[PDB]
Amino acid sequence: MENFQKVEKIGEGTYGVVYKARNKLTGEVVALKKIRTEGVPSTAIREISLLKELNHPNIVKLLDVIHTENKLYLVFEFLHQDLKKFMDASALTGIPLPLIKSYLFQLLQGLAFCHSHRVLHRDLKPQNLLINTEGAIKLADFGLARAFGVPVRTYTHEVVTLWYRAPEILLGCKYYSTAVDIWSLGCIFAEMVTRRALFPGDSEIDQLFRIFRTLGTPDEVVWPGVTSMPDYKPSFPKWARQDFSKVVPPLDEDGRSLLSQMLHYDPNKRISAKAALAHPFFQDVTKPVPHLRL
Ligand SMILES: C=CCNc1nc(N)c(C(=O)c2ccc3ccccc3c2)s1
Repeated sequence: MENFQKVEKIGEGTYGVVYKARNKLTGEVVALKKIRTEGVPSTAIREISLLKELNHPNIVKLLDVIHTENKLYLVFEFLHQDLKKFMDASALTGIPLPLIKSYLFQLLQGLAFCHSHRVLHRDLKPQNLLINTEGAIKLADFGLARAFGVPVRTYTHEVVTLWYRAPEILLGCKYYSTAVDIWSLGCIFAEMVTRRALFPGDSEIDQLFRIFRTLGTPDEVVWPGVTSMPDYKPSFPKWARQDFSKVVPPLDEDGRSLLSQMLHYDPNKRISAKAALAHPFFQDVTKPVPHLRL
C-alpha cells in the first residue's frame, strides 16, 4: 500500500491477511486487515461502515473502512498483544486470578455494549481478544460475521478453530443470538483458569461430543426444542453431566456458578452480559496491570 507502509505481517485472520502498518499521513501505527471475491457487496460496505461508530473502551476501534481499487481494507487501532500469546506466556504460572477476573469483567462490559446495540461477534476466541500494558482488554472484530459471510478456513486454507462455538451453532441453528458470544466467553474464562482449552474439538462432531461428555448430552428437559434442531440426531450417544468442580479447579464457587450460567445449553437460559456483570464473582474485582513482554 502507498498510504500505508507495512511494518510486518501480523498473521492471517478470518477474512484475510492482517498487517501492522504505519499511516504516512499521521505516523499512526495500525492493524490493517485485507478482506479477501467478485466486486465486494455494497450491503457489506454499508454494514461495516456502521461499525466505525461503535466506541467503547473494551472494543478495538475500527478507524476506517477503505474501499479503493475494488479492494476492501479495514483499519483498526493497534494493540500490544493478544490473549492467546499472553496465555501461552503465562503457561508456567497461570494468569493471576485478579487479572483473569479483571479481563472477564471488561470483556463482559464490551459484550454488554455491543449487544445493547444489537451487534454480535459470533467468533470470539483468544486470538481476537487484545490487551495493552495498562491492564485493558478489548474485543476485535465485532459485527464482521454478519456483514460478511462465514468462511470454512480463512481465505487460503487455514483450520478455523471450533473450540469456542456455541452448541446451537454446531447443531445447525441458523438464527444466532447474543448468547453465542456468552458461550464463547465462558469457554475462554475456563481456559484462562485451567490453562487448557475447555472443548478442543478438531471437527464439528468432535466439538459437539466433547461438550456433551462434559455437560451431558442435552435433552428436552434441559433444552426445550433441542431435538428439533437441524443437525440433531437421536442417535447421539447419551453422556451424563460431569461436576463443574472437576472442570475448572481451583476456581471458587462464585466463579464456577458464573461459568455454569454462561455455559447453559438453552441459549435463552444462558446469562446475559449485563446480568453477568452483577454476579457476585465480581464483588472484589480490581484492575491489575499485567506483566507484558513486548
Ligand atoms: C497482537 C499484536 C498485533 N496487534 C494487533 N492489533 C489489532 N488490532 C489486531 C487485530 O485486530 C487482530 C485480530 C485477530 C487476528 C487473527 C489472526 C491474525 C491477525 C489478527 C489481528 S492484532
